[PDB]
Amino acid sequence: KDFLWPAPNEEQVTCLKMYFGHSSFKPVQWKVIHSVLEERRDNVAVMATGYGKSLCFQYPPVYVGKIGLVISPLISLMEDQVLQLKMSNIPACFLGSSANVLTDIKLGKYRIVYVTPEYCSGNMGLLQQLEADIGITLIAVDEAHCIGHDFRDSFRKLGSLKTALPMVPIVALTATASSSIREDIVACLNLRNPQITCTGFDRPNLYLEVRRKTGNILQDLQPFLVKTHWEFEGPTIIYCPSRKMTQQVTGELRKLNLSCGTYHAGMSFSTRADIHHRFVRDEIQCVIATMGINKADIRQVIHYGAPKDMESYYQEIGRAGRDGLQSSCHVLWAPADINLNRHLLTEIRNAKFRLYKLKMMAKMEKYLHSSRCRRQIILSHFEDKQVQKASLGIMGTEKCCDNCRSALD
Ligand SMILES: Nc1ncnc2c1ncn2[C@@H]1O[C@H](COP(=O)(O)OP(=O)(O)OP(O)(O)=S)[C@@H](O)[C@H]1O
Ligand SMILES: [Zn+2]
Repeated sequence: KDFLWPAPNEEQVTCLKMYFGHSSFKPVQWKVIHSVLEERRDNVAVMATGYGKSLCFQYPPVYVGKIGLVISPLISLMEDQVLQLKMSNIPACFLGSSANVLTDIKLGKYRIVYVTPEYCSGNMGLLQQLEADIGITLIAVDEAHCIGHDFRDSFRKLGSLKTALPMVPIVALTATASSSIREDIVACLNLRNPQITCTGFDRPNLYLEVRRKTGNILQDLQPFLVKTHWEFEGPTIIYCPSRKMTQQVTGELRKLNLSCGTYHAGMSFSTRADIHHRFVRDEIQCVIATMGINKADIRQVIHYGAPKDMESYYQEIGRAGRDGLQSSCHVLWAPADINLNRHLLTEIRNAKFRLYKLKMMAKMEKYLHSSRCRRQIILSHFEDKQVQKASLGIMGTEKCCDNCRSALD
């Protein structure tokens, strides 16, 4: 149910507004936050993209004014989150093998402390000292940050956190309902009677289509344009596989006077914040991207070129129709696309990582070539086997996907 129990009190709701700008907690967020704060319980939160997984670990230490330890091997992503938190008046730091920051962590100056798994393995005694002196509200581990080609490959070394900090709850975030992966998480992290919550993975308001490329950027994108200078039907994100393609597509759209912005990891935090703000305010109609985009009313997502893998594809299309209204997500691809080029995978000498990447690429290729319901493929991929009635209602209809629509011809 979407009934929050117990109800967030006045101190909790005003804190949420002051530090995060939100007026209410979402149901799965609240289940996790409450369990961490009141029950001090480990949690495995299976959360679909765009739900609000980050609040699960950022809010509790901010509310009690203690430390949330966020463990990830993605150093540049953590450095960027420090800056997002800074803009909300939440002090955060990255702690690594950091003389001026460790002294300040011991003084209570930081709410969120980002560390790599490598750092944790060598400094358990230091983390025990922080828990004894200040208190650690929670430890957060995101399974998705293992994109090192496995949760075990990325976080194997964390099988000592729970033994060093037995009373500190761990919140493990995952973007898949796979029982095998949940078992891998519980076992690797030594979770004690964890609370398991899941959001479900369908987004019924997204029409899914896959179409082959025609041999020219403007020729491929022309069908998405409506007359006025021509423009898209609504706010649109175009995902490209490389910074070069992002600039090529941007250059072509600008020949048609489309209002565009680019969004990639080569840009600074401040330049990305400006594009995001302008897209949110509808001062630009299209963002061409290669670090998410949160906007309520994205009406169209286009992957210009085959996506990398099902997980990133799903996260990317998930930015669409966050308001619940009808949106469309189209993949324009060709077998020669760089994300299906087996050469760089075939170059890997190691047998294990060459097999993992080849398996991911094969799953993506099978989805692109499929004549089956695209929605069912996605739901099955994320092992969301208990399909919701809403999903059964959308599937098979003209608004589900291109294959469902052509079966109705
Ligand atoms: N309680 C809330 N109410 C309204 N918005 C929220 C709430 N919690 C989080 N959000 C927003 O939801 C968006 C998604 O949250 P994130 O924790 O960044 O999840 P994410 O799956 O990494 O998002 P994407 O998919 O990468 S855009 C962010 O803009 C949050 O600010
Ligand atoms: Zn379908």
